[PDB]
Amino acid sequence: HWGYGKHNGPEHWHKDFPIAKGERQSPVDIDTHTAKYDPSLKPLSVSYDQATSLRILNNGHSFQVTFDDSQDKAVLKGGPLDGTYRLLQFHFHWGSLDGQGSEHTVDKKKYAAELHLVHWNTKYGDVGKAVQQPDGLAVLGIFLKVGSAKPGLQKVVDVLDSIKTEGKSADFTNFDPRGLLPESLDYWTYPGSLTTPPLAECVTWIVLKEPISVSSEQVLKFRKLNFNGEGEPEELMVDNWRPAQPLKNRQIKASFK
Ligand SMILES: CC(=O)OC[C@H]1O[C@@H](S(=O)(=O)NCCCCCOS(N)(=O)=O)[C@H](OC(C)=O)[C@H](OC(C)=O)[C@@H]1OC(C)=O
Ligand SMILES: [Zn+2]
Repeated sequence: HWGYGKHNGPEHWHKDFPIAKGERQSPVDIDTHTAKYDPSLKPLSVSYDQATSLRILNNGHSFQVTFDDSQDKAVLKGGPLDGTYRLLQFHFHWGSLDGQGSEHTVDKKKYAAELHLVHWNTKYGDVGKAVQQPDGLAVLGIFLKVGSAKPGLQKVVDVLDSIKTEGKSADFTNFDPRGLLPESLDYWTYPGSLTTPPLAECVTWIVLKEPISVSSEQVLKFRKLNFNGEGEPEELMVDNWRPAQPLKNRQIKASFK
């Protein structure tokens, strides 16, 4: 089915997922001069001290680290959110070249990659129910630029050789997602959607202003993954990003001045 190639990529998705042309699709371009400071936004509360990572997995469209979300162990609160959102997984989107790869853009600037920390609203009980709700998910988005290495990313990078192809996974315990966060929690926020099918319009996006820097050797290691399963022709998992979607009847709010 859907993918990121010429014949099954983002321009094709609306045929199977008509919400792709909906009113609150993600990602978007963040026009920094049009985003309005909202002094009523609360500071984000990122509570990751008890996070329990489980597995790392190549799912054919990205690579993800999954966590135990059967208790309130790693939760996102505050900011624009009401209630408690549990961390389910994080994954990345990246490019074939350093000048592209992010899904959100900032004043039309593309970053080399973008990290998504995916959380779901505990009042809906499970993630399958949350994805059917307008406020079911909160995704924390962090941009990646190429420069110095990010030490907290290295333990991820070092196991990617063991999940090269679609359907491979590995034990990934005791990983601390706090090592992937930039210093500042200043953020932009809007109502949006999943950026992969089914593109459900269930996401409060929280996109951090400050990117993290990763090294060229770290991102090169992303680009060695494969979309295909083993035994199928090899096609490099690169450019697994959806481009910016029309903003339509939405305002992006900034938590900073
Ligand atoms: C390919 C497709 O159409 O859906 C792919 C999977 O989607 C995930 S999802 O709707 O929960 N998406 C996974 C989490 C999205 C995180 C947000 O991503 S981003 N890039 O916007 O941070 C769904 O899982 C849930 C809980 O709804 C699907 O449903 C099931 C029953 O597993 C679906 O799996 C299948 C076989 O359809
Ligand atoms: Zn994503």
